[PDB]
Amino acid sequence: MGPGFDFAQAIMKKNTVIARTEKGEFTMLGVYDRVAVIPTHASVGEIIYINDVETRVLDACALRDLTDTNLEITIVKLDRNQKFRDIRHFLPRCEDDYNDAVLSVHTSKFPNMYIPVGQVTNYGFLNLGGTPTHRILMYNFPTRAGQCGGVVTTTGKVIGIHVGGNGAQGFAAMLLHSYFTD
Repeated sequence: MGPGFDFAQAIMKKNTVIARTEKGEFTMLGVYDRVAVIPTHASVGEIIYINDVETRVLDACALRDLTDTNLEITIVKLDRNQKFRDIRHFLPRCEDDYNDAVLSVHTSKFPNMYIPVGQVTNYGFLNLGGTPTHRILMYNFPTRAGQCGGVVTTTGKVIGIHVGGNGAQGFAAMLLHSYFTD
């Protein structure tokens, strides 16, 4: 409808695939080459389905901060025959708060979904499903089962991926430029 949705749509059309593990269907953000991100609770194994195609996982790393606390981001390298558009220049370099964000989801359950979530808070620590978690972003929308892996954007920035909610608020894990240096 406006420039926030325009940016969100541009990311969804070129930089997302549907990922299926034994824990369900997730929106998966492609970042560069054959490297993508998914919530760690997707439990990525040796094989994953990408747009319903059986795909070997060449590598998977569950990120933790230097305090050895969960970040709830898994970086996956896929044995795919095609590269993602490199979007690393849209990643923030530092932890921050944001205005006027969009959460975008693309699954079988929720195709072409865009939610204006509004103000995003650098929340920091969250007990997520019983797991101490750092670098959490918070927004005041009643997010639901099905939205995990959803992409959080502002105009010109890809800031996080949806990892949970409590019925009133939704929670995202921050994406930082430093996670994807090659």
